[PDB]
Amino acid sequence: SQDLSEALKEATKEVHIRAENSEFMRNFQKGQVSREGFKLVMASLYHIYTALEEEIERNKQNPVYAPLYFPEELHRRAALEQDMAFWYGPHWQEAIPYTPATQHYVKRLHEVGGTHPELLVAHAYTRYLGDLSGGQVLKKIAQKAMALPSSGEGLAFFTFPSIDNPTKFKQLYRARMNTLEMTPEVKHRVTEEAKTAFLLNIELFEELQALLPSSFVEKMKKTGRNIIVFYGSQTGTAEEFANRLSKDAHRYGMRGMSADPEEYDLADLSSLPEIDKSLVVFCMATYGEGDPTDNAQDFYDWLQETDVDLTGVKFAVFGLGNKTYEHFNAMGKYVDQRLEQLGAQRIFELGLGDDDGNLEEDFITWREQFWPAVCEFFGVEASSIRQYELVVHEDMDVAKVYTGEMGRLKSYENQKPPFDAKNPFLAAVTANRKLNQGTERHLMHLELDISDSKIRYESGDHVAVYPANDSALVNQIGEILGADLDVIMSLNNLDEESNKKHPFPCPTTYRTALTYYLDITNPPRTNVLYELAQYASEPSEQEHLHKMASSSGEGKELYLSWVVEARRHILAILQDYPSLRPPIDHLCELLPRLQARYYSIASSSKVHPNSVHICAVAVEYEAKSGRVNKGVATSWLRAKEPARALVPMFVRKSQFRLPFKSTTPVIMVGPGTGIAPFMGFIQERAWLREQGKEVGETLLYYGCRRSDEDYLYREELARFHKDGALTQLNVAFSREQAHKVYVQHLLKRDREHLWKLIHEGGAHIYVCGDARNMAKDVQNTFYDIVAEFGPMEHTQAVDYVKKLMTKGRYSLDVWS
Ligand SMILES: Cc1cc2nc3c(=O)[nH]c(=O)nc-3n(C[C@H](O)[C@H](O)[C@H](O)COP(=O)(O)OP(=O)(O)OC[C@H]3O[C@@H](n4cnc5c(N)ncnc54)[C@H](O)[C@@H]3O)c2cc1C
Ligand code: HEM
Ligand SMILES: Cc1cc2nc3c(=O)[nH]c(=O)nc-3n(C[C@H](O)[C@H](O)[C@H](O)COP(=O)(O)O)c2cc1C
Repeated sequence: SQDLSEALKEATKEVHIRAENSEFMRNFQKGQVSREGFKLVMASLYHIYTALEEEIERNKQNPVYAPLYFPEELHRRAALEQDMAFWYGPHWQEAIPYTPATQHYVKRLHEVGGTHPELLVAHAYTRYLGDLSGGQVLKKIAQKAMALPSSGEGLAFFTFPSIDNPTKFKQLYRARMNTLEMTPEVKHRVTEEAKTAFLLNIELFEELQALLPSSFVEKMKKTGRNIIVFYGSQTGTAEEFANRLSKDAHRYGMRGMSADPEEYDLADLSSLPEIDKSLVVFCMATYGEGDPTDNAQDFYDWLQETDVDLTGVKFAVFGLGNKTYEHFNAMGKYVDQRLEQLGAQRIFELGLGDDDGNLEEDFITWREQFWPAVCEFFGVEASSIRQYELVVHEDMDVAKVYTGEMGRLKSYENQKPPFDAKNPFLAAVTANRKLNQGTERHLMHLELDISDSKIRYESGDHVAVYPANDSALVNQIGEILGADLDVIMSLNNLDEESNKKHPFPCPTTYRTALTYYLDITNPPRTNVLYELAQYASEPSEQEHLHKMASSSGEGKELYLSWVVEARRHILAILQDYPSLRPPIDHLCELLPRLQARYYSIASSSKVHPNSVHICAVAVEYEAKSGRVNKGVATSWLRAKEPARALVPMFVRKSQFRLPFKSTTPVIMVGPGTGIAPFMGFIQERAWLREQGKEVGETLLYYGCRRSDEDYLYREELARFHKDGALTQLNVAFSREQAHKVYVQHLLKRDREHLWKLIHEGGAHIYVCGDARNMAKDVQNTFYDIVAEFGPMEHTQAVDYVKKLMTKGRYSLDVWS
């Protein structure tokens, strides 16, 4: 094609199929990889990436490669050195081999980097994009094939800690490649060089291959079990979840085991009701086009054409899936509905794990709410189960106690670089002023001083902040609970084979854990209610806490209506249920951890290198329980005054980026707080105009209610517009007349100019904000613009916009 990304993909179409169909790669996909061949390919990759990044640094400022210089995100030589130290011992330097094909690849890399840098892209692509695609799965295979530690040792080459979203980063990289200005003959040479790189990898793989040459029901009956957890897994994730679920069966009064439905025939499940209250749980991963895992095939087919009655069987299903597949969790949903229709009764709602989001936390949530449901559906053991042991340190020096820090002891005081999620930097609150002009809601512009923190950031990157719950809430909880909050204590995990030895940094006081470590504002989960049920003296409240710990009957309805809809925090529950008198150590054991909150950076580092600007709306509402609830992070930051008030924060890289060429036009859409990152963009753009660089058009599409209410940055945006930095300033006011006006209408208004920019000027579209379904609205608006002004059918216009998305030109930064 015309654009470099599409042209390279079309050129490598065939050699990619040939590469992934190489004998070694096919054996890798099936999981049949050996440690020796893996060491061989890893050493070869060490040599190859060393040569490649050597030439990259040699040409990191040559215009034929400069847009592709992402050392902090893509480079692999350090991770490959770590993996060589792992796989080849401490003296890996002299032990790793250097195969002839590896030498040929390195020689071609050096030839390119030395006398033909315009072709270097073709190699980088061939490697780096490839590492961001299949590489995410291969690791999950190796972790099981070679059995490596879960810490990722030996697989650091497959880990990109600075790439939060690999798909969006591949979009950005495609955009940077399309930035490369080149003659068509140079483009053809580049495609041929990408073919050459693929062929080098293919023959490397070829050479490396040349250097290699009973009834389960009656068994539970004969072993005394009542819980069995079948798993349908291919890369071990469902195995992990099923084994972790079986381990906790012995820790609730029952006992359970895992099971592979590839060695049993599940027709035996017909004779399962003959066990004194038993449960059958499935952890089913889905693959292909909604097809089951291989081991579950015999299961799946058996589910198809059968109707053997299994009345009395109690079951529960959890599905491992991924939202980006248009067959989401087909296997889990199928097993769930088929088991229901066959005559079994369900105990807990089917879980739908999302690999696109967070599968581990999803499974943790599902299990946390799952166990109390089974408990209160089968009866009770007086809730006689614990997880942490309390140890009170009545005499202890203060330099040994955690006072609120997140990483190492006293890390908040001896602040030493680097700073990240585990060691946040305590930024100084420079400014904290009100952006909102009215009185409906509070919107604030904070400035964090990170002067000597050595922290870098770009416009569009995010800043996360560790807040602290309101101290009045902590004091009230301590009073009503009748417990001393200044008691230095610790909670030690008695499950030895777990690195997680504490529910939060210990030793520390109950007050510190309630202020900085525990979320005491979000609605309580089912598990904490079922565990507090044993501390309710009145039966009219103990039975209420018991019923609110199940998925069936009036229980789930009452839980959703009284705790979820009303949004009652733990203090409100202790108030409305005066019988609850639990110990504070158990409450600390049960309460979830206080999470950090992210915000879009509202400043360009090119004009504010030692400060990070945040634009945030304060969360504060009247809950249906009468009580007024305050957002943790927003109120916490609002309380920060320049009279030194520190904020523990860190910076997470995002793929939201301005175009590399200053001449490229931008179309930013951000109603409300979604203006935050663009406030940075414009600044940088303005700065680029001050440096004498030719800057293209810059269009902003902001949206608010009334011009006198919540017009954010009105004066700054006006100054930007009159200085010429901001080309157009189109604001939609949703409450300034009869019919409301949104930014989609303003886009539809400027359809002709927008199309001319997109088609003739190669513009970049940006969308940001927490506005409801705003994404699809702007998306359909651009669909219609492209369909009309580019003589296109609707289908080809939607494909045009999705292509823009692929080329890294239609970017999103939405939240909720
Ligand atoms: C990448 C990313 C970027 C972000 N950028 C920004 C930004 O630039 N500016 C900004 O302000 N926020 C931004 N956010 C959101 C931010 O992280 C927080 O979610 C938000 O600021 C609230 O934080 P909080 O701790 O004060 O509220 P929390 O203590 O976390 O409570 C929030 C909960 O309160 C509930 N709630 C809120 N209002 C009501 C209501 N009327 N009635 C009933 N329930 C209600 C909701 O269920 C909500 O989930 C971003 C989030 C992400 C993931
Ligand atoms: C295990 C074998 C392999 C598998 C399963 C595999 C799988 C994939 C998949 C699924 C994609 C699409 C990702 C996307 O565009 O969203 C992809 C693209 C790609 N793969 Fe492969 N791949 C394999 C081998 C290789 C090898 C050996 C290389 C080169 C060293 C490579 C280079 C690429 C590149 C560069 C892309 C990006 C193409 C583009 O979008 O322009 N792949 N691969
Ligand atoms: C080839 C392949 C196909 C997949 N297809 C789907 C799918 O169709 N629907 C879905 O929800 N998830 C799909 N996934 C996501 C997996 O279900 C998800 O990664 C799951 O956690 C894997 O479980 P396991 O590692 O235990 O085998 C697919 C994954 C792969 C590698």
